[PDB]
Parts: sequence; structure tokens; C-alpha cells
Amino acid sequence: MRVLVTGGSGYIGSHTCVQLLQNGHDVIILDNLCNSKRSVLPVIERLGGKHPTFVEGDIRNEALMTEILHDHAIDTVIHFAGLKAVGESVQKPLEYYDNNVNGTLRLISAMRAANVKNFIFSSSATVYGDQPKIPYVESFPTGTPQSPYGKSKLMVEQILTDLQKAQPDWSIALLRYFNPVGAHPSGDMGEDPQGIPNNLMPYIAQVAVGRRDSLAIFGNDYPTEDGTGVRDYIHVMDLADGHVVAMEKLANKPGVHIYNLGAGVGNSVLDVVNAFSKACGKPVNYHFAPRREGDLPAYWADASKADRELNWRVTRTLDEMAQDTWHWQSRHPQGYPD
Amino acid sequence: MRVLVTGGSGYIGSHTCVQLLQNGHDVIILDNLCNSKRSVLPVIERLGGKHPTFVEGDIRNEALMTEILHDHAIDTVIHFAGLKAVGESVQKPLEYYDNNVNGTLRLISAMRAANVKNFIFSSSATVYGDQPKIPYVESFPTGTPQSPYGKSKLMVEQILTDLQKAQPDWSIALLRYFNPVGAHPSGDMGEDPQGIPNNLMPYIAQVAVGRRDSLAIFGNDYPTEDGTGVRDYIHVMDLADGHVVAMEKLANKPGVHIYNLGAGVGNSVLDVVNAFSKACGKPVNYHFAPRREGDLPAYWADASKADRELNWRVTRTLDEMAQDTWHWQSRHPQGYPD
Ligand SMILES: NC(=O)c1ccc[n+]([C@@H]2O[C@H](COP(=O)([O-])OP(=O)(O)OC[C@H]3O[C@@H](n4cnc5c(N)ncnc54)[C@H](O)[C@@H]3O)[C@@H](O)[C@H]2O)c1
Ligand SMILES: NC(=O)c1ccc[n+]([C@@H]2O[C@H](COP(=O)([O-])OP(=O)(O)OC[C@H]3O[C@@H](n4cnc5c(N)ncnc54)[C@H](O)[C@@H]3O)[C@@H](O)[C@H]2O)c1
Ligand SMILES: O=c1ccn([C@@H]2O[C@H](COP(=O)(O)OP(=O)(O)O[C@H]3O[C@H](CO)[C@@H](O)[C@H](O)[C@@H]3O)[C@@H](O)[C@H]2O)c(=O)[nH]1
Ligand SMILES: O=c1ccn([C@@H]2O[C@H](COP(=O)(O)OP(=O)(O)O[C@H]3O[C@H](CO)[C@@H](O)[C@H](O)[C@@H]3O)[C@@H](O)[C@H]2O)c(=O)[nH]1
Ligand code: NA
Ligand code: NA
Ligand code: NA
Ligand code: NA
Ligand code: NA
Ligand code: NA
Repeated sequence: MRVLVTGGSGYIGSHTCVQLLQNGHDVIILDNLCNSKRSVLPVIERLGGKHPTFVEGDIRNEALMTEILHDHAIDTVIHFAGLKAVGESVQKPLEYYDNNVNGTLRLISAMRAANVKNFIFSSSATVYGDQPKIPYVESFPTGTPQSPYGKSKLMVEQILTDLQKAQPDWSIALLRYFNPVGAHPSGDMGEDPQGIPNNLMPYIAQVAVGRRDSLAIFGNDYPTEDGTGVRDYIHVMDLADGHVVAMEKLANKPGVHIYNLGAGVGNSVLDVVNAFSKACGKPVNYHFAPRREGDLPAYWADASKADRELNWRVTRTLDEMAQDTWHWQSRHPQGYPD
Repeated sequence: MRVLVTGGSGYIGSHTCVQLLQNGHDVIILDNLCNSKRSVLPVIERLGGKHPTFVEGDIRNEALMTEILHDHAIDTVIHFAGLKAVGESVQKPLEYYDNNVNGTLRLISAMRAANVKNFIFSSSATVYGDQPKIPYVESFPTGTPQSPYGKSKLMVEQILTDLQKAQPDWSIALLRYFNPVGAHPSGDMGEDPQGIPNNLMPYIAQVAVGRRDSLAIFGNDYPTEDGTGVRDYIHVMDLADGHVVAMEKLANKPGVHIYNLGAGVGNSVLDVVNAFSKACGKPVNYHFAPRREGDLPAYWADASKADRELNWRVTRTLDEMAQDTWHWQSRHPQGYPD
């Protein structure tokens, strides 16, 4: 298939592009490079074994989106582009609503203009809100996310759902990600955050590489087995594969197809730290700090639906996630080159 | 004060502009004329007794909004511009999200750019969703509106709230309207819908003027006193006055000030019909049809908060609403001239 991958040079998108190319699809990447570098391009082509076309541009530019869609005879669009720092979203809400809500709106408006009707959206478990019932199931009603970022994802899901109702021939997948971690097994592609990493895995990796002192563990008084927060970590390669399958199986299948993409099990902060210490060959330094504002104690996905309907399930383990992260971190301590 | 009134040539905005001018404020109207005519301009100035500047343009045009704000040294913005047909929103969701969500976002982004920090937003009781508890109180958590239009209003309220949190010097009023009806007492300004009117009052008026056959009363089996739906109708002049007071009293008062603007009492469809028959001097023809998809049986506002905090309450009655509507309808059967 001919697929436009917005945000294709970013963390999740880069890995997904490699898997798509490996499956022989024709890939066009659209990215504004605000949170990624052109230096990943050659890696995607190498690892993917096929050349992906790259277009530098912004999803907010509807005219350009329309032109790309038409120009490349796109059949389906996988939408990863957006802003995603939770804390920053609190500080700079407008930028989040503009990039995520308006950005997706401009993109789907371009699709309508170009007669493209297959879409895959990067959603998040944040949409479940403060749900006491765990694991989270797609049949649960959504809640109210506590950050502008989380809200922006739920708003997009709603707009997409209304769009599908109005244009019933569309096939739209709402893929709710849990906690993406890991890196391509080659150790040559991975997450390359700029500045202070906000997520657990990269933070741990930077502590391990000797860039950071100690991992601050946000809270040790949670009602969990070891007192630390519990989450569903999913290897980026398993996520990538899930996108390829969703794209291939849902194309031209009208509806709003919602799937949680997670491992279906929870792991604590200590569990993750322990796995990383093992992977890097030295104890990861850490300390206990106060609970992070708004975090829940524990949640993970119920991934039965995707297994049943798409025959998809994760295959990489927690150790692999840690190992692959360390390999990338260690092989490319400065990330992608400028 | 220097106030930019978006959507100022529309139904509610025109009346509000007259009241503002009467209070000696400097008014700049911004409207794209998609649902109004320049012919109302002269009426606003005449009835307002002062000239309001008019700018033809779209709230989606951030650069233009910024320029206007600066150019006119605006102190506060009252935002009425947007799309508001419920049924159409179901059929054309994108247009609604673009005009309402992106439109407001572009406008407030322009405000930030121009250092304007006082805002008044046209919200709706639709934000309460399917709330069994009536009357509706501002302290109730919001619900889930059932149309793209309703959702778009709740999304905007959320974005505005996050914006205020991020820029705490802002003063933002979220004015939740119930059912605006009525017309200026002069009979020379009023609601001028194009095509089939979607709301009860104008529909009744068109039946009365002899344009329409019969009023279809959506449902007669509701658990209400007469079996017809019950709502909170508020005279557009009372609404107008509430906007002037909110603007004057909340300017420079940091926070998110939420107020329901309603009469605080419910009236049935029959009650409204009866009032209109009385006003026009002939029985209004009507019949019973099936319930309208998604309508609730009965709801009205709890307007105590606005009374207490702003010393505002409605003063026009249901008969006045009907009388004023008939006077306008009858004096200007073709509405505003092309
Ligand atoms: N990583 C996670 O923990 C997480 C959790 C849930 C959901 N998501 C979502 O998955 C998607 C991918 O996340 P990621 O971890 O790969 O992040 P990322 O920052 O690595 O990837 C996003 C990419 O989008 C690009 N981009 C940003 N705004 C753009 C715009 N307006 N126009 C064009 N390109 C633009 C960035 O330059 C970057 O390459 C995002 O939508 C994110 O919100 C990620
Ligand atoms: N009338 C009601 O029953 C009702 C109920 C709740 C809330 N509201 C809200 O109150 C506000 C006023 O409603 P109204 O009854 O006066 O409607 P209206 O249609 O008469 O007024 C809206 C005005 O906005 C203008 N406009 C529309 N899109 C625009 C854009 N992108 N840029 C610039 N101008 C634009 C239209 O030309 C029109 O003059 C709207 O936000 C509406 O959603 C009205
Ligand atoms: O320095 C750190 C970072 C994280 N944590 C803890 O580790 C867990 C995972 O934290 P992380 O920030 O990586 O993800 P979250 O589970 O809090 O958030 C998930 O959901 C939000 C949206 O709600 C996304 O933005 C994130 O990328 C992620 O998918 C949590 O228990 C957090 O308290 C620490 O103790 N120290
Ligand atoms: O031809 C008509 C029109 C309306 N009605 C009835 O009259 C009442 C008022 O209907 P209307 O459509 O005017 O307003 P609503 O109360 O249904 O909707 C209110 O809330 C929505 C948002 O949810 C706004 O868009 C509307 O302008 C209005 O403020 C309802 O019981 C409706 O069933 C009829 O019986 N026949
Ligand atoms: Na339709
Ligand atoms: Na960063
Ligand atoms: Na670097
Ligand atoms: Na802040
Ligand atoms: Na109309
Ligand atoms: Na007319």
C-alpha cells in the first residue's frame, strides 16, 4: 500500500516505517523536524531495506497535505505527528491544542479533499482518565485526561469518530498506546529525546550512560506490590508491528476501530530499574522522591481485543526492552547526528 | 472599554453590540458574514446610538485577528462567532470543529500575541450533557454533548481553562446560554435565520407569518406536565445585558468565571406556542410529531450564581419574548435586506 506516515522520523514512526518498508509498502514520511533529525532517514532506509520518500513540512499546512496525498496517490495515512510532553502541555496549552487538535483537523480535512479514507491515529491510554477499573478495556467509556496533552488526544478521537459517522466509508483506527519503550535490535535506531527525558526508560538510560546522577522514583507509597507505580510497557518494535497489521487488515474496512496496544501486564518502576541494571551490567543509581503530580498508582492494558481481531500480541519482553534501549544508548550516546 | 465583538453582526452579538454602545463602550465588530448581513450594521448604530467599527474577516485568520487587536487597542474580546446548527454539525463535523475549535484557538492565539487578556465566550448548557439533575448548576461536572456542535463548545471551554491556568493573569468568562429568543423591542432587529429555522421560536414565527404550514411538536409523551419538552427560554435583551455586565465586572479579574445565563425556569413547547398565539392574535397551527433524536425531556438553568456574583437576572417575560419576536417578524418579514 501507499502510506503517508506523519511524524515518521520520530521515535515510534521511525520504527514503524522500517517495518512497513520491510513489508514492501511504499512509504512517504512527513515531518517538520521539531523533535527529530534528518539523520535518521538513512537509517530507516537501511534498516527498512527500501527507500522511503521524505517531505519536510507541517500537518497544519492543509494545502501542502492535500498536495502530498494527491501527488503520491496515498491509500492510507498513519498519524504520529504531534507534541507529546505532558508537563510542557500544562505550561503551553495552546501549542498542544494547535499541533494536535488543529494539526489533525487540517490533515483529515486534506484527506477529504484528496479522497483518502483510511486513517490510523496515535492515541493514548490517557483517554481512559482516572479509571479505577484496571486493566483498561476498549469498551470502557472514556474519562477526563488531566493535561492539555491528554485532552488533545481525546478531542481528536472524538472528532475522528464524528467524521467517520458523517463519512461512513472511512476506516479509522484509534490505537491507544500504553508506555512505548525499546529500540530497534540493531542498536542503530531508538528514542532520541532532547534535553531532560520525561519518560522512565530514557531517564534510566541516561543515568546508566553517566549523563545523569540518579533516577528519581516518583513515590514509594503507592498501594502496589513494591510501593512504586505500575504501568504497561510495550516494546516499540511490537508497537511498530501492530501498526503494520492494523494498516493492512483495516484498510477499506469502514468503521472506528479502537484497540489498546500494550503488553497486557504491569511492571513497577523497580521492576524496570532492575531490568535495566541487568542489561547494562551495573546497578542503576536511584532514589525515592515525592509522587509526581496526578500520576495514578497502577494501570495496564487489556489487549485481548487486538489479539482476537487482528491476531496481534506483543512478543518482546521487558528484558529485551531494557537490553535494546541500552544497546542503542551505548552505541549512540549522542543520538542522531546534526 | 474597547471591545472586539466577534460574530457581532449575528443574532446575539447584534443585540449585545447595541447594549454595549448604549453603555458608551467602543465597539469593533468582526464577522465573516456567513450567517448575517451588512444590513444590520446601520441598525446597530442607530439603536446603539453610536458607531461601531466593522471589519469583515474570519476568526481563523490569526494574523488578521492580531492586527485588529493591536490596531484598535482592544481591552476585552466577546466571542460569539462560530457555527451553531446542531443537525448540520452531525452532517458536517469538520466545519464545526474548524470554525469553533480552531477558530477560537486562532483568536486566543492572536490575543496572546497582542497582549489582550480579557475574554468572554459564548458557551451552552449543552456542556452539561445528559444530566438528570435539573436545574443545571455551574458546580456540576460537565458531561458529554451528543453533537459535534455541543462537543466543540465543551472542547473550547477546556482549552480556555487550560490557557487561563498557563497564563493566570487572564480573565475568562464562560457564559453558558440556555435558549435565546426574542428581539429588540423596536421590532427593527431580531433573529434572521436563512432557510429552515432549527429553533422553536423562529419556526413558530414563520408559521405565524404564513410562510410555514404547521409547527411540528417533537414528542408529546415526555414525563413533563403536558408531555412536551421543557426548556429555559431567555430574552436576547436580557442575554445582551448579561454580557455587558459580565464584561464590565470581570475585566481584569483573573480566573475562569462560569455562569449559566437563563431565566431559571422551564416552559414547555405548548407554553411557548400559547404565548405566541396570544402575541400574534391568531392560533398558531401545530401538530405532534415523533420525538427529535437525542432531545432530553426537561432542563433549565439554576441562575443563582450570576445573580449573586454579578447582580444580574432576567427581567423580560415569556410573553415579551413572544411579542418582541412577532413584532420583528411582522415588521420585517424578509429580514435584513440584501
Ligand atoms: N512515546 C510515548 O510515550 C507516547 C504515549 C502515547 C502516545 N504517543 C503518541 O505517539 C505519537 C508518536 O510519539 P513519539 O514517541 O514517536 O514522539 P516523537 O516526538 O518522537 O514523534 C513525533 C514526530 O512528530 C513530528 N512533529 C511534531 N509536530 C509536528 C507537526 N505539526 N507537523 C509535522 N511533524 C510534526 C516531530 O518532529 C517528531 O518527529 C505522538 O502522537 C505521541 O503523542 C506517544
Ligand atoms: N442561538 C442559540 O440558541 C445559541 C445557544 C447556545 C450558544 N450559542 C452561541 O452563541 C453565539 C451566537 O449565536 P447566534 O444565535 O448569535 O448565532 P449567529 O449565527 O446569528 O451569530 C454568529 C455570527 O458569527 C459569524 N461567524 C460564523 N463563523 C465565523 C468565523 N469563522 N469567522 C467570523 N465570523 C463568523 C456569523 O456570520 C454570524 O454573524 C454562537 O457561538 C453560538 O454557538 C447560541
Ligand atoms: O523520572 C521518572 C519518570 C517516571 N517515573 C515513573 O515511572 C512510571 C512511568 O512514567 P512515565 O512518565 O514514563 O509514563 P506514564 O505512565 O506516567 O505516562 C504514560 O501516559 C502519558 C499520557 O497520560 C504519556 O504522555 C506517557 O508517555 C506515558 O505513555 C510512572 O509510575 C512514573 O511515576 C519515575 O518514577 N521517575
Ligand atoms: O420545530 C421544533 C423545534 C423545537 N421543538 C422543541 O422545542 C424545544 C426547544 O427546541 P430548540 O431546538 O429550540 O432548542 P433545544 O433546547 O433543543 O436546544 C438548545 O441547546 C442546543 C445545544 O444543545 C442549542 O444548539 C439550541 O440553540 C438550544 O439552545 C425542544 O423541547 C424541542 O423538542 C419542537 O417541538 N419543534
Ligand atoms: Na450524514
Ligand atoms: Na525534549
Ligand atoms: Na544528540
Ligand atoms: Na505555568
Ligand atoms: Na440556516
Ligand atoms: Na431575507
